[PDB]
Amino acid sequence: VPRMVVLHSLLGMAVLIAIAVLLSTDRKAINIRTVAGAFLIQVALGALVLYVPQGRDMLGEASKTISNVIAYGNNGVDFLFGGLVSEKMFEVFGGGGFVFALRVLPMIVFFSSLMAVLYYIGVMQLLIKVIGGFLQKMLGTSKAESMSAAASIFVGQTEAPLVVRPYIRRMTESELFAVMSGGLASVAGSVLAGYVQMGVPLPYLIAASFMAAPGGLLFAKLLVPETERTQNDAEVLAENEDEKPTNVIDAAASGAVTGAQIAIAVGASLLAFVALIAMINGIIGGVGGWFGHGDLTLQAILGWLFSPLAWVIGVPWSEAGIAGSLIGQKVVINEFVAYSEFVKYLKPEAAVQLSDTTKAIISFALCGAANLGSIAVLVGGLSIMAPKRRKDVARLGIKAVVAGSLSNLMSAVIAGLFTGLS
Amino acid sequence: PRMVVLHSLLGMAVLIAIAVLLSTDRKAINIRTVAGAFLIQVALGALVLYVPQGRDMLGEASKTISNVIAYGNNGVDFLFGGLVSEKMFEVFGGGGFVFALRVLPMIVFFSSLMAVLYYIGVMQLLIKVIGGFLQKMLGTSKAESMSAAASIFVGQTEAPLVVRPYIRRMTESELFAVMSGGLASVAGSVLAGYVQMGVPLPYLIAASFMAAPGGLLFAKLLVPETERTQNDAEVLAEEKPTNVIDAAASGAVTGAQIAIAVGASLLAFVALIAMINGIIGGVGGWFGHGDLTLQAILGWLFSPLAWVIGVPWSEAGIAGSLIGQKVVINEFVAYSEFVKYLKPEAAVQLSDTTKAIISFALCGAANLGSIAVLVGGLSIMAPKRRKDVARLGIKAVVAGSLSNLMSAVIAGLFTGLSGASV
Amino acid sequence: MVVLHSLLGMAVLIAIAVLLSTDRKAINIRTVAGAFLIQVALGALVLYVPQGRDMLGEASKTISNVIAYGNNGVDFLFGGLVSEKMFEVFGGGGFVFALRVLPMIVFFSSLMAVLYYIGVMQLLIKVIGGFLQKMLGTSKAESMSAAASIFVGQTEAPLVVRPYIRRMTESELFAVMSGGLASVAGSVLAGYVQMGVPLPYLIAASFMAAPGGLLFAKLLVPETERTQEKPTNVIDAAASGAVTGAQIAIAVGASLLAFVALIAMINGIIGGVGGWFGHGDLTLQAILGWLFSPLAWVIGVPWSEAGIAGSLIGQKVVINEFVAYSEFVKYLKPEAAVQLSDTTKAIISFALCGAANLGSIAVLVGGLSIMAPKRRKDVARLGIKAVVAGSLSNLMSAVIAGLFTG
Repeated sequence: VPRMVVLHSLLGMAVLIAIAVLLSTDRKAINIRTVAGAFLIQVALGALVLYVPQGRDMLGEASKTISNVIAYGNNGVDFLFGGLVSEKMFEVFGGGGFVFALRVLPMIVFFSSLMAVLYYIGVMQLLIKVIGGFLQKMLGTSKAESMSAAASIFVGQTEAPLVVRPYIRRMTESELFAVMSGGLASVAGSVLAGYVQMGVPLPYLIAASFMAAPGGLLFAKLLVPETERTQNDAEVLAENEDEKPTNVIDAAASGAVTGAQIAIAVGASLLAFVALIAMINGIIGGVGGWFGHGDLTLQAILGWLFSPLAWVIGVPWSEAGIAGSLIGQKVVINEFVAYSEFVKYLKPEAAVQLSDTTKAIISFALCGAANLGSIAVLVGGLSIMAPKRRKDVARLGIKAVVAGSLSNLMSAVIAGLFTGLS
Repeated sequence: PRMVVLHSLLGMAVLIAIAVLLSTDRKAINIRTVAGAFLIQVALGALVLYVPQGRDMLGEASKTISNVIAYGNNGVDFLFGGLVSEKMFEVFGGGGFVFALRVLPMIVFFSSLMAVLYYIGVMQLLIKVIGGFLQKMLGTSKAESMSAAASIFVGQTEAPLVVRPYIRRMTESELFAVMSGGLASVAGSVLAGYVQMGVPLPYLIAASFMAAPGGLLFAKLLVPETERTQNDAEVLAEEKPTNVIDAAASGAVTGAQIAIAVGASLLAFVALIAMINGIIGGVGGWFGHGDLTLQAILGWLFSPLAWVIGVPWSEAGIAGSLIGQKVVINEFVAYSEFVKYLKPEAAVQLSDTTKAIISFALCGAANLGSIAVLVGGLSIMAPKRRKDVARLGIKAVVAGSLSNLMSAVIAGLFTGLSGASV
Repeated sequence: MVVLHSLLGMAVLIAIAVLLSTDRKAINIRTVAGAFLIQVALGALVLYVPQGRDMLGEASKTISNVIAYGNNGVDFLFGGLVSEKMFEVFGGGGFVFALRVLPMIVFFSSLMAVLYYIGVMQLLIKVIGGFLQKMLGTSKAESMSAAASIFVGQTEAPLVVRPYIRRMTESELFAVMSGGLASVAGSVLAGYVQMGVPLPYLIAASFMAAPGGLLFAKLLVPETERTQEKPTNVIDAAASGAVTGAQIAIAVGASLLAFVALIAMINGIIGGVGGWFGHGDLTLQAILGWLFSPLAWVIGVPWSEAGIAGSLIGQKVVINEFVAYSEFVKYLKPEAAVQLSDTTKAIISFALCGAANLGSIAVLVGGLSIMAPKRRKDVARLGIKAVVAGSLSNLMSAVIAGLFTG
């Protein structure tokens, strides 16, 4: 079994990289040290947090630490919404007692105000500089895209990294794509906690975030390798007067209001997406009713379509029909809807129970902002810092989603590998 | 009977006469447009109220929309969960119907749905057909013609898109027609919100298509066309929708700030009216009438206007309140106190011909608080016309109100013959 | 001879502010004097004089009845989720902050968008805030805002003088807010009455929050160096006011949910470091409350019951007065058997009154941020100062409490 698992996984890793090479603008310019490093660093962390006992003790400890934060986050939620989030909801409404708009969306606000404190203190600047510095010293990427890849971990496509603000205007084609892919390879800390309250495995989300930094650079440099010259740090003297908050109280409140609009936007989009798909299911169910079928849903159609891809990652074909739908929904719609239907299988009451090695894969394969919807979020926000580069960002929109998705898929193979071995 | 049939001609002549008396100029009112708009508005009336075929294709349309509305609830059930379940009625009884979670979330869904239909090109297709149909009958400019067809299933002062490149330089009559057509017609998004409240759906559908010729009926009757129509879009035209997924998300967030705004307007007005009645009820204590409320005042005040449009004087005392509350305060408060009479256990019960007239009259976003709604949303494009829009603000509210009253007269005429509603 | 225990206690609190001050040389002697006069004045009028307890008490009821019309709309918006069944299904849980308090902000923003339009509020700043301008050097409003805060909550007080907050001076800003954080709405006061706290006690601090709110505000700065799209229709004004009020709530609540959790997080820090050693259960509610125990004596219960009366005040400052009064009423019960004098229960009744905790800062920041966007920075810097100045006022009332129940 293990000799076949490491073979089924290595083959899975081979296919994913092969796709990037085929879609590469210049396969000859592919710096091996940078792409072999990005692939090695990514798979190295998998052996760190999912295999070796020393790291799993740390990953578990890290989960317990962050779980406290969330437990502290609810102390403000219990104050606000009162008993609408109590255990009395599961006695009265039972399963319906779990209000998604009150258990998940408010957590988006708190974490946004939490990191805003960490950014003001300088905690993030400490972690970004280290992780960012480590990448360029092991790969060969510029200072900008390296710091961006480290900043993309804690913050997805939501907030601008700002650590590359004086760089973005004049980055190379490959450098610009690395930033875009990084934001689509990872998720924000705010939406990360949102998945946790839904039922998504916390230790898996922690590993998935840090895997998105080298994985986000892997398929970024594969699709578009570096050809031009990286901008010098002494010649890029063009820093405009940046406005900053006053104290930690101002920062803590600024992050809350900023995360408030996010929570409202998420809940509004989800109210539409869940409803719109249900409407299409009525149309497909109607059209499918003429010949065949006519129970046919968009859930099932995306299943057979992404079934081959799901099998490549490590999910058995028998269960690829389910994993295919979830990965599909993530890319063509969003990761929130995909996660909403993934937690349905995690329930012990659920009829269809999957294997632990499969649930691990899907958890990593879904963790990512790589969808058709996050394109405009990038282009819309990235154009502010670079108004004369908006044409380049818009073109690499779909290309970055692929690089962002493949990053999640690559991290998912690593999951199915080491969790299949241990 | 014959008396009732005759009475409809009275109400029609009155509403037209008022517009002529308040017209900017009687001279060379274009007869072929005024009589043309009135002919179409009463043609569509008999086409969906008198002929079986119209009512057989309207009922099917009612089920079509209601299913889409039902589809929207699937997203609502996902968002709020058991707070909108049936257990609410087994617990909170009649209070189980949470207006903030039953009606307001529907506004979001339709705003996103139309944003999708506007992204596909379906909406622009129907506008060109209807607008093109108008410009042949009344021969008004292509700019305001499409702006009239757009104002039908579009609200929240998203006029622009047909008019956006034409607003910069148009006559005072074209600008007024847009304002009239905007207030005469309800928002295509909030129309579904009324359905969840208990408002008769088929009446809302008909009133929407009557508010387009009726919106132009009192538009070219108040201030006629006297300058030449310059129809050629300016070069200034420079883009948010990237994908259909983004278009859906962008529309949902757009609709989200609408529900909050509308929801706040209801918590405001209803509370203030009660406070006003707290004063008037106290002031009336000296005069020997502590039961005198703001509702009863507007009822006896607009009672003649109700009697003119086709409502029996016996029930006009109630209809006067609802029609008045729409114009004076807003259409939402009026409908909230209208569905109370639709209850089968109500002590008093209005006639079938009364329910129709009220529903058509109340079906309009033409209120005194909707002036700045137009002004603020129309000035952003052309700030040079801001003083022009606000000048004809109240005059447009009259045109918007007269249009809904006209559709109410046509209602009572063809709903006086059969056409009963549950 | 009780007077010296209070004459010492009123000087010590006034000392605290003279220590924590910006410009001592700027301090207007007349205004700081005039306020403490009214504070000690209004008290004896509702504590001793049984006539003022009825007047000022019915004023709070009548004005709260004006606002009570706001609830006619909350019940239309959320139906039964704010009915009585909530206390029958969730009980204590059932009352909900986000549906019973935050929506009331929309009413105020809509009501005082009409009043300014109809000049009714333009007059009350002229009369009431101009009467107390020739009484003392004010903003011609700021006193008016303090007066308003008496009958309204902390989330419904800055909305009163919001068109003035734009070009408001550094003083009047801290004046309005620190006097705004000290205020408690009246409905909360009624719940406290139901719990055990004497309505005659509560009514005193209700009117002591305005002069006390000015007493310590003007102690930091006066208005240093001598200085101090519109609605089309009234329907439009109400509407425009309503919607602006909504985003106030969204931003206020977003900050509250954040900070209450952040405070809660802070403890989970303090706890681990404490969990490392013997001490740590060591909630910040007590760490400050232990710093308050010395101060507790300076007012009140000389020994052998102060240390417990101080960690009650520490709770008010960190979390809220609801929890502070939740345990205080456990002392008022007959069976408590750690008996406190009628005057020792008078002190903790006033000290714990007011609702100017740490988490309350977030409300200030949010509400301004909608009302005066370029001012949120000038409020976060003077936020923790506002808890200090406010809570010093609540104590100033408790020294007048014991001094006039003895």
